[PDB]
Amino acid sequence: KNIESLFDYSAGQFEFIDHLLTMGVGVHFAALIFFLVVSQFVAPKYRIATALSCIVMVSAGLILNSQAVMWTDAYAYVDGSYQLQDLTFSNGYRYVNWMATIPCLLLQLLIVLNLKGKELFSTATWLILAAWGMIITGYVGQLYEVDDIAQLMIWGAVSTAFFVVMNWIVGTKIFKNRATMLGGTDSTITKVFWLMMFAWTLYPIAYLVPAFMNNADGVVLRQLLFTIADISSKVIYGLMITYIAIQQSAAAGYVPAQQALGRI
Ligand SMILES: *C\C=C(C)/C=C/C=C(C)/C=C/C1=C(C)CCCC1(C)C
Ligand SMILES: CCCCCCCC/C=C\CCCCCCCC(=O)O
Ligand SMILES: CCCCCCCC/C=C\CCCCCCCC(=O)O
Ligand SMILES: [Cl-]
Ligand SMILES: [Cl-]
Repeated sequence: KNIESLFDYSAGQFEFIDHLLTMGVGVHFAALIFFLVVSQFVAPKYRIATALSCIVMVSAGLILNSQAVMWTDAYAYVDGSYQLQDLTFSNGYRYVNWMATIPCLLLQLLIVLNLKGKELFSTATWLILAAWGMIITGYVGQLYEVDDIAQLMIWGAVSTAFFVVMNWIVGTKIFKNRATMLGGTDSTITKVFWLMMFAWTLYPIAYLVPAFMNNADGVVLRQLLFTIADISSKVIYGLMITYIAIQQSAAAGYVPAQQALGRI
């Protein structure tokens, strides 16, 4: 039912997909390490934001690692191309982890926006359920990518629905609590949000490849966009949130934070 299952890949598309996935594993487990290291440069009041990008890097990596092995498991060169075997490839696990990495990405944003008390857990919930409502409805849509573009669209429509509302929440929070930000970081955070806007919007694009390019080069397209989307929303976004967590820590009087940026 995945459109990946429909085609016999030329040797260069397979190998391209495989490297897409493997290099994805590489970069997540690599920022993973960096985040760990700079965790000591963040004050106790902001340390969970870097800690959450580590869960994302390992969540993202192990899923990408799962998919890479699964890629090569499912396919064998037969008779001039890579042909599906008795195992199948699927994007489904991308989704489930998005069920999981997205809450982490929001809490860390909400964290560096300086939300204490019932504000942050109340906003955290509405954003997860909206986000979760986006992912779940997108999943059921992508169950029909082969069999019913009709449903892929309407489920796609419901999902994007959720995307708009959830993005509306985030930005309202950014602009208000921007005030409370230390270190020139009020500026940076608004750039955090444009980054996510773009990054996140490549995923819908990647979900409509079946209706405008049901062919094997569409497979690779989709995997390319996912790879870019994942690097932007996960890795690069994490570094920016890392950047803001330390800058405030130093403004607040975390000596190990001033030390770190004072070295540069
Ligand atoms: C790992 C982090 C992120 C932010 C991946 C997020 C995925 C989206 C923002 C995708 C939204 C989609 C839409 C809006 C519609 C079709 C189903 C999707 C979930 C792909
Ligand atoms: C084994 C996978 C094949 C690809 C090799 C991967 C090489 C990794 C290169 C750098 C990691 C990308 C993230 C940049 C480093 C984050 C630290 C920083 O610049 O602040
Ligand atoms: C900032 C996110 C960047 C993520 C890195 C993705 C790297 C892709 C590299 C360039 C793609 C151009 C190579 C052309 C692919 C050949 C397609 C084919 O074999 O049919
Ligand atoms: Cl603190
Ligand atoms: Cl993930």
